[PDB]
Amino acid sequence: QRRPQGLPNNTASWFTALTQHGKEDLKFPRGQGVPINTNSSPDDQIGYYRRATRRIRGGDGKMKDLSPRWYFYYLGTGPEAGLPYGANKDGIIWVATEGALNTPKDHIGTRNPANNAAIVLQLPQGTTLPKGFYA
Repeated sequence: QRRPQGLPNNTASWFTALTQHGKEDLKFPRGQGVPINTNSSPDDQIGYYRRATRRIRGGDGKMKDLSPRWYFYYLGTGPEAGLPYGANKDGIIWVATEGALNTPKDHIGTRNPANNAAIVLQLPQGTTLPKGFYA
């Protein structure tokens, strides 16, 4: 009758991931890399990508890494919500559109996948990507 339910996951990226197909980490030149979000202000255009690598058990019973995925989070949100903009950390890269305000984006926050689908991550036409990334 009463089907169990856990605490909600409220911490997902609003956007789909950028999959790393090659050997190069994600990186963006200064001023590039913030995904398109038409429901945001110029003040809002700042955050980080965080690498996540999924592992699966192969046929041999041994663990294999899949292609790394890089997920975008607005500044002050997500798994590294505490970090100030530009805090270097392995697996983190920082991006900001010129004019963004260096303040946490609590008014955007993160996504509950049970309630909202991810937005396809789109970048402005002309954005530079490293080899191994496509958008």
